[PDB]
Amino acid sequence: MRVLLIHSDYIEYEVKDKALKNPEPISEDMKRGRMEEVLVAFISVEKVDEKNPEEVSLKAIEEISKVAEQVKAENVFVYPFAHLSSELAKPSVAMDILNRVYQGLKERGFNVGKAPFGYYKAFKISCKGHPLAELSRTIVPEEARVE
Amino acid sequence: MRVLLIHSDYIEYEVKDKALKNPEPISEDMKRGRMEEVLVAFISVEKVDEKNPEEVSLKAIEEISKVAEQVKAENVFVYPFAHLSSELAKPSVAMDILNRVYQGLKERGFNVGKAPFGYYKAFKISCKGHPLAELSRTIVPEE
Ligand SMILES: Nc1ncnc2c1ncn2[C@@H]1O[C@H](CO)[C@@H](NC(=O)[C@@H](N)CO)[C@H]1O
Ligand SMILES: Nc1ncnc2c1ncn2[C@@H]1O[C@H](CO)[C@@H](NC(=O)[C@@H](N)CO)[C@H]1O
Repeated sequence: MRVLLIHSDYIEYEVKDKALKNPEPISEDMKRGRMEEVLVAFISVEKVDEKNPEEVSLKAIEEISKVAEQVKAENVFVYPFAHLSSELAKPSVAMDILNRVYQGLKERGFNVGKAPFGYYKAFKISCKGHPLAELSRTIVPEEARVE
Repeated sequence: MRVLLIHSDYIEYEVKDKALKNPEPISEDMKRGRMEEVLVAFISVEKVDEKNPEEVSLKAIEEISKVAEQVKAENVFVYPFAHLSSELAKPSVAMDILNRVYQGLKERGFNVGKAPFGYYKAFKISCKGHPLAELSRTIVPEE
């Protein structure tokens, strides 16, 4: 999994065309969204992640939480972004992992937002530009799955 | 080299603290800048690129210019973005390579901008959201 962390003043998105023949169904309310004073987590689910989906999600929740604490962000935005990697995991698995992370983050008590999976989206972001406002993490499975 | 191309309505940046002890010297005018209707090329130069700087540069110039043609973008902005890779090249080489890519695009007749190298920078961007508005490319030399 590849993760690009951007501490921003805001993040806005607007769903455009479907990128997958059949993407995650959503309502009018989800077409667009906006968060402020937020740590934006652009995430690319890689093939390897298919090995131990649960392991990776936990790892990412941990890594993402740590940066949030460091930069002191109470808001985190999970953003499906399939361009941080060129070895992508299949959609079904990707959407699942992305959901766990999101869920795991709310479990940590952060205010969390997200963009819908499987669409091309327009977006506007404003990175603060501090030493810690731009970070990356590569998280891969290191254990066998048990299911 | 890891390249992330974002066709945008605009791009804005403002140089903040230094990220290197010896960053690209700049003036006040360069401290900040803005381009509109532009293909932004976020680039992280990798250690492997060090093997053949010229080669990587050429391929990047052809890939970028190609996507520039596809989205009909006349403006291109070269934006140093280390965090696209975890195996970054030596600064001196990254700098030279970025300049090669800058000049190479400039040569093709595009209006090219280039953000300063070696600093932490705040920025604002607006991605159009079209099918080809977000693309990535990995470009390494032929070993
Ligand atoms: N491995 C993966 N990691 C993260 N996201 C993935 C994915 N595979 C599919 N997607 C989702 O499908 C859209 C088109 O690939 C993806 N959309 C995007 O990456 C938008 N930024 C395009 O504008 C995303 O919603
Ligand atoms: N291999 C490399 N590829 C691209 N850029 C590189 C580099 N090595 C050094 N830099 C420059 O130094 C700043 C801190 O690493 C980098 N700054 C940045 O990546 C900003 N986006 C931080 O806000 C960049 O200017």
